[PDB]
Amino acid sequence: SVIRHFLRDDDLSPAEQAEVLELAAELKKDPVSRRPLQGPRGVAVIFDKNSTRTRFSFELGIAQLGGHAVVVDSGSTQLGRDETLQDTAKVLSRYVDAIVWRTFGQERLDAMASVATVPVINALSDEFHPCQVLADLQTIAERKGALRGLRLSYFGDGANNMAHSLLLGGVTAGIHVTVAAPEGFLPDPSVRAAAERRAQDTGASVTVTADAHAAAAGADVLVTDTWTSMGLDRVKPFRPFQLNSRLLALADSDAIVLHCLPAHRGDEITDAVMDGPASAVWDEAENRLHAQKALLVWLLERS
Amino acid sequence: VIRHFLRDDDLSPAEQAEVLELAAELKKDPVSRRPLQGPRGVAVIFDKNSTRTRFSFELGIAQLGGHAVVVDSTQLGRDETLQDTAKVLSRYVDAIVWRTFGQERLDAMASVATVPVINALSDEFHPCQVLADLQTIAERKGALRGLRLSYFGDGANNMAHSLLLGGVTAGIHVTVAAPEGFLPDPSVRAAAERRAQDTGASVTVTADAHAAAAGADVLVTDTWTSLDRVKPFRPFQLNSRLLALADSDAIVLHCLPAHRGDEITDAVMDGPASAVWDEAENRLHAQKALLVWLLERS
Amino acid sequence: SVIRHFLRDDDLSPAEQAEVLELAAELKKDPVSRRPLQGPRGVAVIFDKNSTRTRFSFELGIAQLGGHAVVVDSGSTQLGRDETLQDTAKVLSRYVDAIVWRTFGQERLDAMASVATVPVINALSDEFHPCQVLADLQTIAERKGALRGLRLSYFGDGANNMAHSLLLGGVTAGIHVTVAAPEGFLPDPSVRAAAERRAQDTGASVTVTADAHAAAAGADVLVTDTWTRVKPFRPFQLNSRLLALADSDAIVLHCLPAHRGDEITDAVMDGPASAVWDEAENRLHAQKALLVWLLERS
Repeated sequence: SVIRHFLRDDDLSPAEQAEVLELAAELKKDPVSRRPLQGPRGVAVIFDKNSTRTRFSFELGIAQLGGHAVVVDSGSTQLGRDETLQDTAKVLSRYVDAIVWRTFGQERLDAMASVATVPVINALSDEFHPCQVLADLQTIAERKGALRGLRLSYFGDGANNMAHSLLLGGVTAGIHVTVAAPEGFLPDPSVRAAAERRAQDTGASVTVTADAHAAAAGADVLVTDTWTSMGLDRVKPFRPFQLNSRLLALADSDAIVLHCLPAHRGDEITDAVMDGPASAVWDEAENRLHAQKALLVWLLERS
Repeated sequence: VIRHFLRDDDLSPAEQAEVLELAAELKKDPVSRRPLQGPRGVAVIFDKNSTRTRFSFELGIAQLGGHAVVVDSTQLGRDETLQDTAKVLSRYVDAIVWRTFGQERLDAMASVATVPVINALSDEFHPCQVLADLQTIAERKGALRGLRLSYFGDGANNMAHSLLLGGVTAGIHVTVAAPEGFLPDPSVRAAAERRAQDTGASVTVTADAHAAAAGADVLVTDTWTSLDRVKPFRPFQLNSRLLALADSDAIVLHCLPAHRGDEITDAVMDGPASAVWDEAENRLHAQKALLVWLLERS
Repeated sequence: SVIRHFLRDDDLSPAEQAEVLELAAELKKDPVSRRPLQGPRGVAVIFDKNSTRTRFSFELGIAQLGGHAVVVDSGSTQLGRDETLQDTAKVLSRYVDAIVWRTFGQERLDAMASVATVPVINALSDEFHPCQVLADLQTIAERKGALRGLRLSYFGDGANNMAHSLLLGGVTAGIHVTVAAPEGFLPDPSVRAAAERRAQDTGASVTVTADAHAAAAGADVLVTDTWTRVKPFRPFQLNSRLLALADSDAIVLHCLPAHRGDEITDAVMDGPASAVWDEAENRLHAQKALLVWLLERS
């Protein structure tokens, strides 16, 4: 068997993504029914930059698969510093059955996956956040049923990891994806091109616009994210793209709202939207647990 | 209907007795209760690290079948509202154990979270330590009601407050001996006096260490702080002279860490009256009992 | 029972070391067949300086014995600062069944072992790396069989923890150990004397030389380690020319991380003589065997 990895959303085909999302629903119903890591077998969970919420979901999910997560956070040097990435992959492959890694550049994830003899999962990177989008898709399916043909609009910084993963993971699910963002913060054209190509296979589509009202019109799902990872109002370009009540009122009447969290209330999203009946952000956060477990189960049995 | 444990008197006298009975049962049979089998998660969050709090809660949770997710010292409230954090945590874990500074943050967390919240240690109270202390006293002396306990040193800190509230809840006559600038918060002292009326207990605050030692069944101290700035406390040192004024079978407690030569001497801490190591062990058993009890009422 | 510790390689007798290494092979074959820590019981894994590869091997090994590792990284209050190491050891002994510690000076390990009522294990220290050498010996045995009478040569910094442990652990196994190192980086004289005395009981021997080529001739095993002060060590590089002077079926060991191009070349590291990846894996099995063995004697 070829060792399978999950570094970006389109690493799964449409049929494979459906398998993972079905497993995510099964594991939400029966969270300790799959024990591929019984022993326990180990899974490495490595953070080049800390993300506490990413750690809750993986550390508990791995335990519920019977395994033991070995968590390495930023306070432990950095992978690649005092020995080669390739040497690190070879040793980790002797201790664990999968490697979950939060890092920056995609080329590091690619290099890890090409040498490691166990599955590598992108927990969060500069370019993609594919585990979050699996959780988003599970949440949408819970609220609306079939994903094919839904219209999803993302608002704010369209150049970030969530914009890229909503494009790739969304069109893989057959969802018509719109990114609404100011012209200096648009999807990477290579990512957009890959999303357009995948969308041809699923009947989906890709739209990029700087007109937030047009992007909201008739949408089934509205998504946003913090505008920056960290005087001058540097986020001024994004404020017209705030997910507020006026924007939500332009979408379909049964539309839902997603936000990967943490939220900066009053910036990219308002209290009224976050706390209103369209919000699915709390189920979405919970589904990180289930969708990541499903991904691990699926990768381990193909690898 | 979700119960929390933020300060000692959050348990009634009857409820405290239930938790302490469970603590003795779990010490005998440490893996006999598995309410967190799965594993289910419990959050263990430190705004400031504590090694003994980490060992006792992390292993206790594991022995209940659970998995502790331990978060060390971005601080809660900085990247998102405490209320948003409380909602996300409630989807991931069955209880939240939190070491933080101000009591108002614990109150805020408990008012929003839909799972039990436990104060692992705060500026104002250390109620899990006092559960361990009460378990230790009971196994050395039997019935708690009517015992005389004196605490010495900094009478304004979390241990003084919790020994007052938790002690009188158990029916113990509690004395705090401290210099006048370091006495119990009057609101806490009043709450302990009111609770003592239900249990036959009493509250005494004094600056006379020798009077407080006389007739005591249990002597307790704690580090004085967390130029001799601690000079005010040195007359309140728990030493052999002070111990010799107490009952001949008195025992000595100290929440740890100890600064030997300051609040307690080597001779007392390593001598036959010391119960400090059993007391430390009982952090594990008493906190396990508390979690079992809160989980079944929530 | 006498509580057994493992702070340096000669804390095991020759017969005891053979028992641990036999157990390591058994546990490599059947990794979850021994569950002395079921419950879970706890094991402390404490780092004064982080070592992620020590963390992986111990944390998963403890889990595979059925236990729960409580892992403490650097950046909490360094042990010894807010209470004595002895007090820390006495409290840890009430929470866990063994203490695994990566620290600096040997006197710190001695301090905890002096009062602990559970086994204390040196995970890695300034003076010794005895768990790595157990893994090394397991690796050598599974490729070459009987250890007595083999020839092992270590190259480079002969004053560091690996040189010391290869001396002590090697002669305990009956191996003729050579340290090839430059002046100013030679073994500590008390360690050298202890290894010479232990070699008398096993038929082993100790050689210390600046002649790297002579040290390679006839060797079954060539070992090196990071040099960190680079100029003195260049003649001791483990390169293809040096390896060719050894036995035709010699194997190469290196406690990771390797600095390729410095103490070892890519050709050696990635060639057919390299046993470094099996060596790293065997930290898991050898440490699990050590824990099983210490627990059942303590």
